[PDB]
Amino acid sequence: ESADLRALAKHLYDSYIKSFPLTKAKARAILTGKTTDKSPFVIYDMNSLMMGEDKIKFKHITPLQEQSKEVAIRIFQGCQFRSVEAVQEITEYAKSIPGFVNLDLNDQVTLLKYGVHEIIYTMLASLMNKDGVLISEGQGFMTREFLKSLRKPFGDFMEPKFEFAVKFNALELDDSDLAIFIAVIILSGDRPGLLNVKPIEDIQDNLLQALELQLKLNHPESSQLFAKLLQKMTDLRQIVTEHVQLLQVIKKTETDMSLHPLLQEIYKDLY
Amino acid sequence: ESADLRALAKHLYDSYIKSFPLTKAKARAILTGKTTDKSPFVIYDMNSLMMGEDKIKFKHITPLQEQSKEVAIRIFQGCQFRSVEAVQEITEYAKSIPGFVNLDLNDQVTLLKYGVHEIIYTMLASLMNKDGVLISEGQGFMTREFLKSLRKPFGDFMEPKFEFAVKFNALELDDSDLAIFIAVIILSGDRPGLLNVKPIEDIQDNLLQALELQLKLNHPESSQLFAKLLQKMTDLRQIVTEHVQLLQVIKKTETDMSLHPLLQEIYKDLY
Ligand SMILES: O=S(=O)(Nc1cc(-c2cccs2)nn1-c1ccc(F)cc1)c1cccc(F)c1
Repeated sequence: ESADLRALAKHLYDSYIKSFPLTKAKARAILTGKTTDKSPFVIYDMNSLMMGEDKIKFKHITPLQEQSKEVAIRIFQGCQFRSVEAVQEITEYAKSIPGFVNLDLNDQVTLLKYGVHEIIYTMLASLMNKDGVLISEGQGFMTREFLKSLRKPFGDFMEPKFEFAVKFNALELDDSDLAIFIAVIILSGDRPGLLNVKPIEDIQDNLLQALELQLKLNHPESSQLFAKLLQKMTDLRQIVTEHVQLLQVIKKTETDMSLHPLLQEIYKDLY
Repeated sequence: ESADLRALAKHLYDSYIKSFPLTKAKARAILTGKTTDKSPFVIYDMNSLMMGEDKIKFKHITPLQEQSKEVAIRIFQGCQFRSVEAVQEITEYAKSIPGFVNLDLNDQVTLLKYGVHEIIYTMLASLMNKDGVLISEGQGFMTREFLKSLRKPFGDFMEPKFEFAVKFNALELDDSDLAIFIAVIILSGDRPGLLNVKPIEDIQDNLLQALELQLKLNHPESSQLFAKLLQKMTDLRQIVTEHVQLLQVIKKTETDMSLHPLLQEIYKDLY
């Protein structure tokens, strides 16, 4: 029935609202110009990053990293820091997808281990336009041009994310669309090392129906939006592997030692 | 509110199950006999020790050298290596404590630096009785009388931990209880060198509330269990200073030792 599916959508949308403070609708308002006053600090070069570093830390010692370092490395350390933060919120949201917490604990951990990245890059798209990305819970805004100009390995780092966001943001999805999408990702029965594949696919199967009904109702004028959205999941799988490859060059060719015990061991045997 | 507090307990218990392979329930299964996979090998003297290592026929050891040193020192190498894994386990668990990864980064490190030893002893109690301790994932069992008999410096290393364990275990706490108690330890605002005390105390306070309710509901006949458990926090703190004092003696009585890089940071200027 339709009402069951719609009830599952409403249910997901409210968890997602509990789990993620900066939503797409809020982020989009900020990126445009809703009630222009609390404007984010715009970082567009090195000087304005240093000037900004002391306006998201000059308050009271809470940045995404301290100093005594090269700027291209510090930006990258701040991003790994935020990712660990975002893994916690994704885990919290997962627990509220019906059926998830009744899976075998190891399969829970595996699902999260490979889902988290695709979700991070999906949701990061809500903070981006073609020119930059909202940072620090929407406090800052770092321009795509500035990220591009960092040195050889750090420059080409966030570009692929921006290439994705633009094509994905053109689907015009909202938070209620994304909440299901995100849940269809977590319950991917094709992750390596999964013990019980059948029950996961039973869940995804019921989320797919929910997604499909959601898109058909919320976006009737968009022929085959469901299909296009499932195809975007190849693009995500792609950006993850390509990010994974770039990440396995950073720890390989660099001088900075300071990586999070969580990601560095969760990146282990990962595509 | 009592629902969030129960939600926090199940949350922490799951992260506990996920981070620590040898739980209290399992350890007490191996100690009890209520298991289905051979009783552990008892080590009580030099010959049973010899054999317990020489038990390499269908039973393995963890990646490093073999009999490289003296007996007393080879146990010392054994525990050291296990510490490093405990630390990694504890770190993994820490990142899942609501509000921990949002903390200033230096603060995070400080909390882990001082909290780890306390958690290592609390959880080492789970594998103890008055007679000895499970070693190497509970495949082995080394007697307290054995550990007492070692050469001067080394024979006083685990005796303090034993005395604590017998009283702690009398509290009859379970894994669901330990999970919140451990979180309370890590989020301590009196660790030297912290930069944002208040946000740490706020979390502890909420964890304190959680633990109280967990104890009331899980041990309703146990009068003042909460107080009795917080009191054990001073016993633990004494174990650590004691342990760190024994390290000093090892610098004077031993030749080349030198600790694992990770452990050496955690001990650095530690009281
Ligand atoms: O915290 S410990 O008590 N540490 C410890 C005990 C011992 C020895 C016992 C008997 C002879 S030596 N050594 N260590 C130890 C741990 C870490 C270090 F960096 C140095 C010593 C311990 C004991 C058993 C298992 C553990 F995981 C930790």
